[PDB]
Amino acid sequence: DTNIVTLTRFVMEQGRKARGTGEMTQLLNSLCTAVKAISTAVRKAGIAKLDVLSNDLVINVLKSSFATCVLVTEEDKNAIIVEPEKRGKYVVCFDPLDGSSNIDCLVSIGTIFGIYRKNSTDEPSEKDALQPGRNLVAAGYALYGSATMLVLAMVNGVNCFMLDPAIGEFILVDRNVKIKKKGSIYSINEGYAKEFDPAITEYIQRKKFPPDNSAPYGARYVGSMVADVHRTLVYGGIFMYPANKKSPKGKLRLLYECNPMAYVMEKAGGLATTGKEAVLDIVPTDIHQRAPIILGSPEDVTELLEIYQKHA
Amino acid sequence: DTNIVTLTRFVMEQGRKARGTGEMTQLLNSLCTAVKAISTAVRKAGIAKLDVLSNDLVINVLKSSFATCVLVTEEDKNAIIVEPEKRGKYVVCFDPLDGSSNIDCLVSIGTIFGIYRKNSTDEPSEKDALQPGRNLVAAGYALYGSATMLVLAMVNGVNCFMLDPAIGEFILVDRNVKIKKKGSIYSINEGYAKEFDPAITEYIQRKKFPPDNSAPYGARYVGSMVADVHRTLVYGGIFMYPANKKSPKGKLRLLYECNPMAYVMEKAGGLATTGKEAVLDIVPTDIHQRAPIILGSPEDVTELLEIYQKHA
Amino acid sequence: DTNIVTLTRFVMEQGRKARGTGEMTQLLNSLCTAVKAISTAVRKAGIAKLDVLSNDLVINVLKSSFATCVLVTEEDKNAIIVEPEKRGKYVVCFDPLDGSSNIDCLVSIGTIFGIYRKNSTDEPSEKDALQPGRNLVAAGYALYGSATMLVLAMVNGVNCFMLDPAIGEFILVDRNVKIKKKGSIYSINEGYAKEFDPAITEYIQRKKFPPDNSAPYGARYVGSMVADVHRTLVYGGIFMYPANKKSPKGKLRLLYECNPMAYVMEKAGGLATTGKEAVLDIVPTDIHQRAPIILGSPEDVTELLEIYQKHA
Amino acid sequence: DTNIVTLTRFVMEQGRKARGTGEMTQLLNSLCTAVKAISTAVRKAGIAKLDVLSNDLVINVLKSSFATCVLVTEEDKNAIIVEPEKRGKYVVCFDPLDGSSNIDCLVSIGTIFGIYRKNSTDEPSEKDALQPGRNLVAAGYALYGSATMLVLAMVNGVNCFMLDPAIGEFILVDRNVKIKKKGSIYSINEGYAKEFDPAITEYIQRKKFPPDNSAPYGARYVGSMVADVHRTLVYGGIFMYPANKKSPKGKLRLLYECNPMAYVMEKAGGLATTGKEAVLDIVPTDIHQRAPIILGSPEDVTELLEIYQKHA
Ligand SMILES: [Tl+]
Ligand SMILES: [Tl+]
Ligand SMILES: [Tl+]
Ligand SMILES: [Tl+]
Ligand SMILES: [Tl+]
Ligand SMILES: [Tl+]
Ligand SMILES: [Tl+]
Ligand SMILES: [Tl+]
Ligand SMILES: [Tl+]
Ligand SMILES: [Tl+]
Ligand SMILES: [Tl+]
Ligand SMILES: [Tl+]
Repeated sequence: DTNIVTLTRFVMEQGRKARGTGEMTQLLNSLCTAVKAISTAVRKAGIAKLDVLSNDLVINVLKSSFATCVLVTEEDKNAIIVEPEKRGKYVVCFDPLDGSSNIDCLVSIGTIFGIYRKNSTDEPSEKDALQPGRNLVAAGYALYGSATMLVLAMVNGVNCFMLDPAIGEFILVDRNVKIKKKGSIYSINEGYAKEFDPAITEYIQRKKFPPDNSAPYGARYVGSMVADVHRTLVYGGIFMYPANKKSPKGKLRLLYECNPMAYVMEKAGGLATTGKEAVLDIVPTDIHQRAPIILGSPEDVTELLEIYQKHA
Repeated sequence: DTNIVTLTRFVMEQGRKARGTGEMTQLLNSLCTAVKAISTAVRKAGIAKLDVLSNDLVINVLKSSFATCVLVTEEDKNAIIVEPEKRGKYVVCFDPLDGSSNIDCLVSIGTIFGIYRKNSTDEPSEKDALQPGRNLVAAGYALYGSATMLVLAMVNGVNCFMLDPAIGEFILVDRNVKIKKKGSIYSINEGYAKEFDPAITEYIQRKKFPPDNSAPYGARYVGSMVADVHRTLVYGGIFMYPANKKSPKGKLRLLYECNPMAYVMEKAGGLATTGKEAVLDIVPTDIHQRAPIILGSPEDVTELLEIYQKHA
Repeated sequence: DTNIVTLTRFVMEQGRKARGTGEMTQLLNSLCTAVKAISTAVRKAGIAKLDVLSNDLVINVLKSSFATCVLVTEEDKNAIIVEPEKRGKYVVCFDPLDGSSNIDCLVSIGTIFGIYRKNSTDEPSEKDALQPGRNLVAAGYALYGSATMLVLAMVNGVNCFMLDPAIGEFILVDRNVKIKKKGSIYSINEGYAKEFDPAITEYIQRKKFPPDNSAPYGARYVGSMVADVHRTLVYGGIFMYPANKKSPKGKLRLLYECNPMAYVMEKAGGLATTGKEAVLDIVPTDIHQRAPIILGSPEDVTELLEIYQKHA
Repeated sequence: DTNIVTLTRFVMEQGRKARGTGEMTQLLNSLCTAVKAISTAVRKAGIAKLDVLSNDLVINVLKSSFATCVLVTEEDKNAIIVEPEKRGKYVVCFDPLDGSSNIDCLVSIGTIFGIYRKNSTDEPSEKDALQPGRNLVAAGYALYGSATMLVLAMVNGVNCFMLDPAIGEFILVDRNVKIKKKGSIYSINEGYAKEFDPAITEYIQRKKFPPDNSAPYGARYVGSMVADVHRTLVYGGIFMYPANKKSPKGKLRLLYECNPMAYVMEKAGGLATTGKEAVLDIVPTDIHQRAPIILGSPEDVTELLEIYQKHA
């Protein structure tokens, strides 16, 4: 096909008619090189830590885009303040290999990422990173499934891209994605049944045993955030990782997990909340600050927020 | 790798020990070709039903193997009788592509197959396929996730090969696989909560709220039989697709879904029962009949089985 | 490897420390997408005109870099003046599939390219393209051989890049390349023996039968410009496609053949001449204007220029 | 493609007609695996001798085939005798990787092999390999250029398969190949001009300056035997590596270079003579002996042969 839409071309038709210098583009391009290598390594996984190496990889490519100043990793303490010579205006937040554990069982996992723009006239510090999701310029993730699909959500909406392994380019496959309004799938680890706050518990029973005599929601849960979000994004559904006492303020770190997802979600007509407040407005204080997250189709997030409101 | 132990080097080398004709090797070598092609089809089945390409593909590779004579496919009303010029001693039942609907959400999908030996002297027929799972000589499945995997269970063991895309060969990685006795995961579509029979519903409870003040089991359910079974085999645990009111005879078909996995399971030291009898011991009356299926790490399936006749 | 040098990263460390906006980079990146697709299509050539499609491809990607204004193809009459919305400052000259004929015999072929910068304050026209090689900002070519290697020569020197088919990135493999000073290979189509100008003819006899009793030069000639230049670039050697009467002013078009090569050559310490004047200083008058070209190791070009001088 | 005719589907299907044991198929299937791996090794043998990985690889695949017993490799002083546990009825001579030095310049390289049947009853030995080329039962070569090709010539024809990297299978593309009677290309290292014998040197002349006021032949010489032979087979013409003073016995070794190509040539209706006798009719005395080789479209080789005894 003589007219292929590589994501490079596509972001160049978002971040160029907008006159913004297309810095974004080189940052994104670089993320692709890293995402691609992670996919190859993972496909041949069992024939050749992976996340450390994928961390190193992401960082290196990132720096070299000459479009970053601060970087936060799940795998790193201090947010990496990019050296001066290669600086640029963006703050990138990431989980390079989400699900490192799950490779062994061959379950789809991914590289999540959040991006910010430094809102200051100074020298970078991890404070430049402590902005809330409402200030994300773009967030996305790449899933290493039966295909390697990159989902990128910028201010206009969400577009899925898939890796054509032959030409090695993320090709555009879905434009301006919008989630289903209501779903039929609730995804959550019911092993934690006992420790669930009552709001959640009433909800699970409402999905399993619908009072208003419909059919019970189908339970799903790959147990990989990337996978469950994506099934949620396309097929609709509600995904919940509320807090219990074991992980008292939840398990998913805000910064580069709850937030990038929640942004992708909201741009696609999907709510994302902690249970009290939306995940995109919490003022982030520690780069590794955790937060509960409930995302998915609006009419379900809402069917649960009512319930949460009806309990305090 | 220099002395690359291909699936074929492996199957041919063990085949030599039966002082045989070479058809197992031909069969499997040909099946492999359907698998690579399906894997490739799936890795880009979003850049622009599938079941059928996958299906026609399998029938084709298998006819030409000169090793088949009766083929039972999920997709065909009747069995397929291999033309004489090309008939051989084996009978293959297979689901060519499992969970096809699940490919939109990027769920790890697969091809499951079971191979029988035509023991009788008359014209090949369905009856030959109407053998108990116990009788199989070879089984496994090919998984299509982050990597393409082929687990093959024969008289001597269950083994795992992963396709190396660089060379288009299936290479041996896990040898003589054995499942953990007891483990921490139950896998079941909890959406059918109101449908389940008491035995199950008590067991679910026992795992979430464990009576011995222990750690509860985790919940998993990818919703693609192959991903869940492969998880159950590698990490240990239990998977269940019990009969319920929407499906009193089970959902997962016997000949091509239940019996192969069942066989692979028992060969690794797990069990697979319908709660009332071994899956492999069922004598199929119809080539398309279903079965309840509870497979996994022994002690757990057992814990269940007791609950069955603790309720009998 | 966590620190991969993709050509994107490499040109970004040439066209960024130089403050030039890295427009160049997106142009180059785009050429890579096209180059990559051509390689895939060609590898699977005999299992699926190719140059028309590769022409269309190059053009499309090119336009979309938002870095071009004029484009000249071997396969096109009127140099394509890029539409305004996607304009930029560069003029790109190219032969998308050099050797279209040779695919059938499985001989390495390539995509050559020359780049200019519009030296005017107006509306683009093919005049913007009629600059001589001395005004090329960068020239290169990609070879579709047993590997797909891109050779890129900018003002600093030449760097070879090779396609790592797994991650799909041109990885850097040779920095600041310099040709051998003297060679031992003369490459030319001696079928044309008869029509050769005497300067050339004395030279062939001097290579075959060395008067100063050394050993005869090895004759080579893949009969694909890309291939012969590249063998010339690395192993040294002299490549000659002088004019005869059949192709009286030679066969290779200046614009996107003789010139990009000659530039690559000169930046690597290799002369390139028509026989009278250097190929990089001829004022180009017709985009399809032809020119003789002799390139390669300095001490040989020179061993031949003497001879040419000694004949007029 | 659905009914993909693999090299194996092909070799197995013709093998059935000899009412055989299945070793040709095993042999070739195993050889294929060495080829893919070498192709892959070459496609990235610049991102960081080779002969040896390639070599060890071939010996390995072939021992394990359970089809060999004597193996004659370019690289080993002595023949390799397959251990009894693994011996079978075939003898394979092969150059594992040809023109290794030519990989730096990206020259299309290849693996050439010839297979014999051990007819005698004693312990396998060199003598078995000391058979005339006429006696071969199977031959061909695998080319590694823009695409990886496997030409296989057996009793019934010469056929061409191209490796489809997407599936890791060699697929049949050209069927029952036949060379053109006469054609327009001579191929020879003209660097040895002062070394050649009169017969050749007159013939060269006759083609450059054709006496019948005709179109001269074109000159080609990639300098990698496989590329030139494959060209000669597909497009017609002549290739020559005549004996000269630097090499009076020819350069190209007989058993593994000359005889296979020779066989492939004659099977397509070309000829291959040393100028004094058919290449295939030579009875090798040493497994490493060389031969003069002139192969190609009949009429031309003939035109030469006459010149031989027009000079006798
Ligand atoms: Tl992680
Ligand atoms: Tl994480
Ligand atoms: Tl997490
Ligand atoms: Tl299916
Ligand atoms: Tl199924
Ligand atoms: Tl099923
Ligand atoms: Tl061309
Ligand atoms: Tl050209
Ligand atoms: Tl040309
Ligand atoms: Tl060699
Ligand atoms: Tl050789
Ligand atoms: Tl040779």
